[PDB]
Amino acid sequence: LPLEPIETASRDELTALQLERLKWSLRHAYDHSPVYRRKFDEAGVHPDDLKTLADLSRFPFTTKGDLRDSYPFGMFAVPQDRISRIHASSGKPTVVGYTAADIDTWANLVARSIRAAGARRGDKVHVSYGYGLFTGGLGAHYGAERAGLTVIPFGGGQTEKQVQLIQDFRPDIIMVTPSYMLSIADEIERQGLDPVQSSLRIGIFGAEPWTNDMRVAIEQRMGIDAVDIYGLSEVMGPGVASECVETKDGPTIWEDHFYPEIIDPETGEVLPDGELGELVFTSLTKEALPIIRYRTRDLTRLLPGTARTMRRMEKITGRSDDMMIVRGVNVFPTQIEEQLLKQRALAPHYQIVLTKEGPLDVLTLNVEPCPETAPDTAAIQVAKQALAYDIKSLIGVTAVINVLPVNGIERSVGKARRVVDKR
Amino acid sequence: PLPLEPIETASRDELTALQLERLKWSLRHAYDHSPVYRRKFDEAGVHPDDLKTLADLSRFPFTTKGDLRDSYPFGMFAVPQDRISRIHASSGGKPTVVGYTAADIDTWANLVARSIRAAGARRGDKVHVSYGYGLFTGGLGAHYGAERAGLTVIPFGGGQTEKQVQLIQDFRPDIIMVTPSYMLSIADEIERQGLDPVQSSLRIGIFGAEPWTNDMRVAIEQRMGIDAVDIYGLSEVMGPGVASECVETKDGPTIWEDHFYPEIIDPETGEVLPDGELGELVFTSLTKEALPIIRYRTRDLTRLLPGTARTMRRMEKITGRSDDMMIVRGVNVFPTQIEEQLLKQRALAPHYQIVLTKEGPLDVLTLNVEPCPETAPDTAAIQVAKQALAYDIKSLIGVTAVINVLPVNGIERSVGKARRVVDKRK
Ligand SMILES: Nc1ncnc2c1ncn2[C@@H]1O[C@H](COP(=O)(O)OC(=O)Cc2ccccc2)[C@@H](O)[C@H]1O
Ligand SMILES: Nc1ncnc2c1ncn2[C@@H]1O[C@H](COP(=O)(O)OC(=O)Cc2ccccc2)[C@@H](O)[C@H]1O
Ligand SMILES: O=C(O)Cc1ccccc1
Ligand SMILES: [Mg+2]
Ligand SMILES: [Mg+2]
Ligand SMILES: [Mg+2]
Ligand SMILES: [Mg+2]
Repeated sequence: LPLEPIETASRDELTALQLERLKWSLRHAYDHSPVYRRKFDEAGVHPDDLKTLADLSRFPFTTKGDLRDSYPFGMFAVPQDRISRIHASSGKPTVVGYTAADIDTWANLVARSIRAAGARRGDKVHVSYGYGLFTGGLGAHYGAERAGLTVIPFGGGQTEKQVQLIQDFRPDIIMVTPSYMLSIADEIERQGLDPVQSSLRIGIFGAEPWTNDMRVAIEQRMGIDAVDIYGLSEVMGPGVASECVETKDGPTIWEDHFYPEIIDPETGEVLPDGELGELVFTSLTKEALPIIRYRTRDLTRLLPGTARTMRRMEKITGRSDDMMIVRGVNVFPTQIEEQLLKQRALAPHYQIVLTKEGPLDVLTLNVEPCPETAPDTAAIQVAKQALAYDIKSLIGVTAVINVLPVNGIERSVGKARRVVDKR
Repeated sequence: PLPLEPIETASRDELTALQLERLKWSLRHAYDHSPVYRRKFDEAGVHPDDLKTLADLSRFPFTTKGDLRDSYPFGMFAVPQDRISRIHASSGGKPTVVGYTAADIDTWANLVARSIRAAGARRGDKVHVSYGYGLFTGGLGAHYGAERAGLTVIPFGGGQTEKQVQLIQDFRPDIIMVTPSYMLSIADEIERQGLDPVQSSLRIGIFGAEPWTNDMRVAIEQRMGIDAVDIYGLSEVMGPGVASECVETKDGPTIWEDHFYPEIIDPETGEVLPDGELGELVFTSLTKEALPIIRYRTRDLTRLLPGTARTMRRMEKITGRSDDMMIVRGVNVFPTQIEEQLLKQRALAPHYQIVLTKEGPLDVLTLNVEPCPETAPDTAAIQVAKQALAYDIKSLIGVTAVINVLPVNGIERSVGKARRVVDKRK
């Protein structure tokens, strides 16, 4: 229940903290990571050139290629014997590491994120994020444990068994991807139960893009508060930022630990708060793998603090990676998702399939009926036309709507694979 | 190196005293706070107060898996739900559910750390954890222990074997923590892609979760150029790290009896046996809060042996357990008995599975095996192998076995516990 002092501090208290910590972090990286010594020298800046927070623009960016070029351990700023934990993003994987203090800090931040989501003394947390080299499972695990809660460490897959245990154990909180949540909801219904009636009070969903419409759908279907938790393995894992449940106004960034920037992704210039651009993070307390101006490839804007003094990120729907170019039109999967979720006759499952027929791109949107609407041809043909129209007019691409049998699309077990490009 | 805890080689006299005080506490905690032990002790006519010495333990009733099953999901917990930090559960009736306070979790991490040190771990070691992460106790058990020991934890878990071998190459782990059956598949994949297993960074393997012969041990040790040690546990008592082998002696898991007090009973009468005599191994938790367990019958068969590298006693490597013991034409046989004969054949792989059928009055035991890749095309070598193997099984175990040589990779590979026996009779 109880907040940390730092969570209610003046913008000036925070600002002083960030400066002290950024000074430390830049110096630590320059002194102890051979990659940052080189990158800084080769960019012509010294850690001493930071006198204020604005000075951060002087320092070079880090990107995934920096890690890939120093695989496996080349970027670590402590000796291998102080590395307590390795994690790896399967997409050679990109490898990250943590001292025992880093693991402690990560636990504290995920515990903070779980409090922010409205957790209470006595709550059980059903963890469905993948356990392994992925950051999700073990991040949520240690965070729920640190928060003093009852942890049920299920991980991914075995969906019928997960539903069995949600009934039997009665967890209050589930920590799982939005796309897997929808499959879990399905299976509940299949087992002839009312998901609304489950014990779950709270979902903490993340690891992939999910629209606010997707949130409201899940909240309706499940009878829960559904909050948005963000981060990426290079920066720490889950718990870089997380939504306050009392405001649900985008994830609040824990910028006592992670200093955010928004840049023009073409030029590299820093933009004032409010402006759309690429999200960039600098770690302020990380030991094993300090990261300096890491380019997330996520597009969003910074916004003033509400439920906290710290700022929020606008929800992420667009990341550069999985943008599609179709007949010379730019489209994110979430743009398609928003149109799909307008059709109450269709499932919230889909895959986009990209093919070439002649010179012209074809976008095919694979979808399903709801089980109860499957036989209702009128309902489905309305959905199919409307969806087709909405994509044309709101997105500007012509989509072939392909209505499969129920269970025809392959269900996510973690991060959903929205797009199969075979062009 | 890594340092002993003082308790590990402190006098037996000191050990006995602290086991007594802890056992008096454990019995009282269970009786006062667990609805199940309140009922059990009352219905046996015993009170915690009745324990004056360690020998009085035989006065108290047994616990079995049935007791946990009947109290699913939480009926056996001895603290309020809000003090349960962790739930674990079986994957294979309904699952049996166990629980832990934060202190239980701490002690578990310390015990697995102790086991990892006993395996010869060094400052700077990386630990590759291939035990399954989730409701199973293995992965998160090993994980927390290796973390607590101050080592570099690589939390892979099970499956993705080709990627696991990639990262043993890339990361150069020093210790691997995995089931012996899966280890074998990992080594196969090393050879396949196409490296010299003996040339790995791996120095130590800490293998458990399932029965495996000392023959298997020497096989893996020779193949991988490692030390292989035996780590034991069961989720009802704690998880991995109830007992673990010292690398300097490799003489059976040393039981951590400062935390888990072992007995050996005659499984038929429940009579307590003297140390050295074979029987069923029974545990009583000494410091557990959430799920105190009193005289838990493990169904594992073994004997207690005097401590060597530690003050604490050892179990003999587990000779057998009731769960996958076969009765074949009147003869009781454990899968490991078959494993021991299989491992004599160098032309055959170390993978196997037993399938039982009926033909008229006869139990038919078919032992599915594979050739080595190298010897696969050597039909004469395979024939000599089938023949010697079938003979060894008849002459040494007294059973008639059909040896069924499958193609390479024809037996489905374990990523955790191998399913040794497929019983298709009725
Ligand atoms: N809440 C979110 N909204 C949108 N995208 C997200 C969100 N959270 C993660 N992503 C995307 O996935 C990346 C990183 O994937 P990566 O595997 O490195 O890290 C883990 O997904 C860490 C995580 C696990 C569980 C919950 C939250 C976060 C990030 O840069 C975003 O593009
Ligand atoms: N070293 C071993 N030798 C023989 N059998 C073992 C060994 N270790 C576990 N077993 C068997 O498997 C059970 C329990 O399975 P359960 O799932 O409850 O717990 C985990 O197997 C705990 C474990 C995980 C990882 C390593 C070691 C131990 C026990 O009663 C034995 O019959
Ligand atoms: O490998 C990844 O980065 C993606 C992932 C998501 C969920 C579970 C495991 C892996
Ligand atoms: Mg409800
Ligand atoms: Mg719909
Ligand atoms: Mg070697
Ligand atoms: Mg052989």
